[PDB]
Amino acid sequence: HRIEPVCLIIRGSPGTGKSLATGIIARAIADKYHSSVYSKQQVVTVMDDLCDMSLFCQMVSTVDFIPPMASLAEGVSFTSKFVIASTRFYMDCDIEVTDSYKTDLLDAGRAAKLCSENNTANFKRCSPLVCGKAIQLRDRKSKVRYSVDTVVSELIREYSNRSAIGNTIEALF
Amino acid sequence: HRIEPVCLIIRGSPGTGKSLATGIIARAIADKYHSSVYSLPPDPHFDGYKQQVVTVMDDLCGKDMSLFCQMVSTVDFIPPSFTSKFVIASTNATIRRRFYMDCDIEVTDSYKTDLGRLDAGRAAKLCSENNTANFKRCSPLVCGKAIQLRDRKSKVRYSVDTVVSELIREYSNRSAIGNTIEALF
Amino acid sequence: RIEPVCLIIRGSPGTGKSLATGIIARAIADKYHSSVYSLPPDPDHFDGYKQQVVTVMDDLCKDMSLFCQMVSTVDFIPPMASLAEAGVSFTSKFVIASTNATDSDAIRRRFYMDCDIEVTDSYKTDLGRLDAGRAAKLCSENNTANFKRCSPLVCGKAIQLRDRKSKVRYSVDTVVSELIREYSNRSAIGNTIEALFQ
Amino acid sequence: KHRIEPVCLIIRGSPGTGKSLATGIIARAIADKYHSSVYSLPPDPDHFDGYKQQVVTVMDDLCQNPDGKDMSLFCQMVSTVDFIPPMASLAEAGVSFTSKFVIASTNATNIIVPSDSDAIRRRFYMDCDIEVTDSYKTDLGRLDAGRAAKLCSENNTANFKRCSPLVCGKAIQLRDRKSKVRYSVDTVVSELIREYSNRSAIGNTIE
Amino acid sequence: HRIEPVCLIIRGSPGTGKSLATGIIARAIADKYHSSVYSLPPDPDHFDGYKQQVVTVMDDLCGKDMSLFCQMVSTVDFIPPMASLAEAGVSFTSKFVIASTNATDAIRRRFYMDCDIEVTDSYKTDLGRLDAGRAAKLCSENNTANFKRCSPLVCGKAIQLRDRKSKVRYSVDTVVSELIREYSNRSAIGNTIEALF
Amino acid sequence: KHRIEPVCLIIRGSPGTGKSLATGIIARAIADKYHSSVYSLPPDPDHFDGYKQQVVTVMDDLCQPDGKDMSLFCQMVSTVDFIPPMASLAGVSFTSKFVIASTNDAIRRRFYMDCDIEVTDSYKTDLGRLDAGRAAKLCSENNTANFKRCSPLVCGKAIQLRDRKSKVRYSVDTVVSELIREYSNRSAIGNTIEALF
Ligand SMILES: [Zn+2]
Ligand SMILES: [Zn+2]
Ligand SMILES: [Zn+2]
Ligand SMILES: [Zn+2]
Ligand SMILES: [Zn+2]
Ligand SMILES: [Zn+2]
Repeated sequence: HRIEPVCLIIRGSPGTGKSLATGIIARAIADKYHSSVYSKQQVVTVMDDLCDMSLFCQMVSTVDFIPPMASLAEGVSFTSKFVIASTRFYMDCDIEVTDSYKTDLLDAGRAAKLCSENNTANFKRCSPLVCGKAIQLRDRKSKVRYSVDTVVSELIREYSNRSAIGNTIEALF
Repeated sequence: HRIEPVCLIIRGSPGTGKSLATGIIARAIADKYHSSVYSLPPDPHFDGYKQQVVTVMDDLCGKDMSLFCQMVSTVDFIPPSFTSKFVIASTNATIRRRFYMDCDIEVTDSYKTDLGRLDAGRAAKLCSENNTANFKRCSPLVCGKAIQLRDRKSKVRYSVDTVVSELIREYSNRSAIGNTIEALF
Repeated sequence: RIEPVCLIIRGSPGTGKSLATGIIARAIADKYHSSVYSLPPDPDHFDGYKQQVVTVMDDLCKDMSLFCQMVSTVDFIPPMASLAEAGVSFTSKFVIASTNATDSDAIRRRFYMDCDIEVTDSYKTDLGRLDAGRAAKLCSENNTANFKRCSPLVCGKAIQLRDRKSKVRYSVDTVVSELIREYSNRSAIGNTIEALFQ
Repeated sequence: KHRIEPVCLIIRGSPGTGKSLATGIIARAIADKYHSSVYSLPPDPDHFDGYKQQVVTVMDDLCQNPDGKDMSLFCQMVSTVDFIPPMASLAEAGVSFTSKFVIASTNATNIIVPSDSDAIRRRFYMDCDIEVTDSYKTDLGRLDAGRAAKLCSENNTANFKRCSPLVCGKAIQLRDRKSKVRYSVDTVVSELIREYSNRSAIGNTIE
Repeated sequence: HRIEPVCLIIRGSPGTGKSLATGIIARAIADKYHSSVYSLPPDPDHFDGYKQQVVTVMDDLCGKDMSLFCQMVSTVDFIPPMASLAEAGVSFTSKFVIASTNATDAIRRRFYMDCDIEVTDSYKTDLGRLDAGRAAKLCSENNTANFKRCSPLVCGKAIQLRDRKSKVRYSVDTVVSELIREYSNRSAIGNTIEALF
Repeated sequence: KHRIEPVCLIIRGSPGTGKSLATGIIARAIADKYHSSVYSLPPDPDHFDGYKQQVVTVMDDLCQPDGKDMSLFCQMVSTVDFIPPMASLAGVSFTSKFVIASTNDAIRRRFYMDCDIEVTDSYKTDLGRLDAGRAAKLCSENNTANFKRCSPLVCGKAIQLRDRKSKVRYSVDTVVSELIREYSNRSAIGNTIEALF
């Protein structure tokens, strides 16, 4: 059977543009792993607007899982290393828009620009959406804040330790 | 309905290593496809059948093969459904449209016993080198040193590894286009 | 017998020319409640041929000596590999074949329809070939005469054929209508003649 | 009354991968270095008619499938022991086999070693798979001989008067199964020549 | 050395056309290469007149003939006997050898094709012979690959040729097309090799 | 030892009249018929590198001046053998069956046709030159003799070629049909003599 997939769910109110986070997050994870995002044995699968829970609980597990397809059968057991959800959770995070980057009533127009400096970890270029300047993440069963860049740093680190240990443990048996 | 699974039947005498061959063959094919291997009993119900990519039919001996003509069929099956892509079987010393390959297993004199059977103890002990496609290390069973499969039609002798690679290619052949075709019907 | 109606589909590798013959044979076999016999490349025997309505000859290039025999009104008794199924006559109503990029008249006649496969630019991958994976995606809508569910392969979105003589454009669905129609009209002629003499 | 074992190359490959071109060219070049010629053994050989002690004998399609007559012939040619091969006509009967090199080819996966396996594989000095590169690949995944034959503009070889993609590696390579090292026609010639120059230096330093 | 020439043999009883087939086959082939035919006499002794013609013919091959035949169809230089000191010296470099012989080890290996010749029933004379006059009479339609006018001798209506290993049938026209194909192969191969050295 | 003179076509136009679209497509259609390809000479050329005896060779911008192009041209279009320059020391006699050239005594006798290009005013920009973006939209119908699919370039809708010597207008597809007819006629000539005898 399989390593449990590391998974990040993003809780927030509409207009926070959470899909802008799970998108930026998944892409940046599928690149490191030279892959794409699924929304064919992809690395990351994005599950946006999660109310679904029987289908989730069957992805994020250690069992072997075969998901339904429209086409009959067709080599496809679910193997995605990461699951990013927006609404088993390695991380469980609240979305927070800095008041500065809020519209009259999130202001993506302003929140998406290129800061002069590029001090990122996982992005070829920097922005307020990844520098933490415009948007932050807080685990709720741990009181740590993240930027888009540092949450993707965490999730790659955690998958790596889980794989090393989880792989040599299964060898024991 | 389905693409008829590729099937190999390994014919051999006793002491020839039939179920070492079939064992290893189906298990390497599984490992490629992130699946496992259902061991059908000799004189076979289908308890434990959990849509494994491969199922091994040992000591084919008729009760047995009226069930085989259903497993290796293009139509569907609900065994006392069956979606395994591969069937590896083995029979006595001495329908066939279903056998994609039909191999006589054969032991090299070097790994023969004094009583003229395979020397599995030694044959099982690993070789240092790996000129192999489907295994992370080989033994004289995978490499043709101890165990070889001679196609009955071709009359040619192959190693287990190369006959593996051929069962995977002949299914990738069926699989490419034929999958979306039925998806349409 | 009634000369089977033949479609040859000419296309370079990658334009998806055996998706076409595959779907076309399968769709004509269903309409006629049969199946499809696929005749292997460089055929020596016809071993699974139990009188399916459609036989497919992919990658036809010993090929045209055969091809000449199947697509005619003369009696063909193909060679079998097992005696247990020998002696039967070749009676498929349709022969769908595909071949390479581009006596000679001896064949040209056999083709009721001689088509080129085209790949729409929208479904053309980087390397100038069919976008195989995208084109299988079912369509929301099914405006087809012959299929239970539509797809860019069936209706005209990914691939289309074009008769070389007539220049008509066709989709997999429309070409199916065109082959069936022709057989209906051949069967209709031949029937009324054998109705006057049985 | 015996001799230095000929340095032997076997080339394994699917048909239509340049296998017989490669044997052709390696033989001819090696033959050029030693100012001799190529004797080509026929398939399923019965008799060596035409074998005039050429430095290289080529043995294409070793072990076509019939009955193993080929591996017994090959074990006699590639040995230290004297060998007087049969001939159809009496006009050239009695000549000893004295090729310094023997180049053979066969299919990709067939096992030609019958029985006494470990001693046979020793005779092969190099036991190579033939691979076409993917630019020179063509539909059906086989070699496009026409293009692979256009003369290269450069000649970096060690052994050829002129160079084409069959010679320098651009179109066809060989990989030594045991060493996993990739070679072109040009560099496996140099290896074969170095190994023979090696065996002659020994024999004569010991005698 | 030289490319072994591709060789065809036409086994047939007398008056089954066997000698017309070799002449027609050899002439057409020689025409395609812009050359002529050198025809060995029966019970050949010498090669007088041989000027390295693309094709040489050998009829009633019955061993003087054999030992002789076996050196023509080879890789190894064969300078054949002359009866005129002025001619002698020439090596044998013909690209094809066409031969015929009587009704019924290592030789069989040198025949690139080996054929029984067949007179079709229609054209059999009153007693199991070729009706040469009528078979020579020309055809109105011309579907041959290698003659500018057609005739039963060439398209397969009069005489046919049956290969004894492949059991395949040929007309004079088609066997001329196999042979030209089979030299083109060898030609092409040994060509790129020679170009390189 | 000498060659059927290739048939030539020159397309005299101001630049921006799809002069280049015209020669490009014309050359490809002809080469696709003869199962070959097209060798494009750079304008004001010096070497023929890449020449492999493509059936069609193209000669963009003829007389751009100083006689460079024209001595090259008179040699390509002739009966006398021709060995063009190579800049890579790379058998390359010039043997192309057609020469399509575009520009801006014994010379004007080698032209088979000698044509002005002409946009039709339905497809003229406000600034005077071919609206390429519209002219390359595929036509739905295909009445052409030499194409898989039709375009106002192929077709005569957007681009036309008028012979100066005779006053016949042409489309890409019908000039293609005339040029082929001419070439096959010149190779008929050997076959038509042989017919009368
Ligand atoms: Zn920033
Ligand atoms: Zn091994
Ligand atoms: Zn559709
Ligand atoms: Zn090179
Ligand atoms: Zn005739
Ligand atoms: Zn048009």
